Amino acid sequence: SWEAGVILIALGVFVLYLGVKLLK
Amino acid sequence: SWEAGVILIALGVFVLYLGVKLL
Repeated sequence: SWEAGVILIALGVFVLYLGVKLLK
Repeated sequence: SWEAGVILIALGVFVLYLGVKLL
């Protein structure tokens, strides 16, 4: 269960990045 | 809009927590 945490973490970071990007 | 980015930020925080818990 290593890859699953990394995948989900990357996904969350990405969605957070989009959220911050919309603040433009 | 702004609310959409704020919502996405909340989504990312939640998904990130699930990811960290999964380690």
